[PDB]
Amino acid sequence: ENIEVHMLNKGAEGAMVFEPAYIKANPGDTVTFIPVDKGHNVESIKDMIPEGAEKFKSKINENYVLTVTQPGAYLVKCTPHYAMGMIALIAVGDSPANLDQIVSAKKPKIVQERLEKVIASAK
Ligand SMILES: [Cu+2]
Repeated sequence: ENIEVHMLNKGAEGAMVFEPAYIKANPGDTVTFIPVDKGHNVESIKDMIPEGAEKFKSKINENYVLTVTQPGAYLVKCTPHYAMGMIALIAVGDSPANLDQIVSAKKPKIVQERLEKVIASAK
């Protein structure tokens, strides 16, 4: 199954966002990131993807198609806008084993704020 995500300068949660910022997927699915506005990309964050998963980084402004294989939670960022809160959480399979670890991990305050919103209301 494919899930489309838009990379925008401004959206419902404020500036620099992925929409949706919570993606539910199964092994084998793809996530397509579309640069609706210029200046964005997607990058996996170190130690915030599951054991066994490969790290990934797209180029700025390219349409990028991610195939997800390993179950667990993945926190991805937009490289230039991580400090401004531009992240998304991909949850592959049920009860992702590493989710609490990702919620507790060191990250910028605005990122933590948006992450907690997406898990609460966006779940
Ligand atoms: Cu960005």
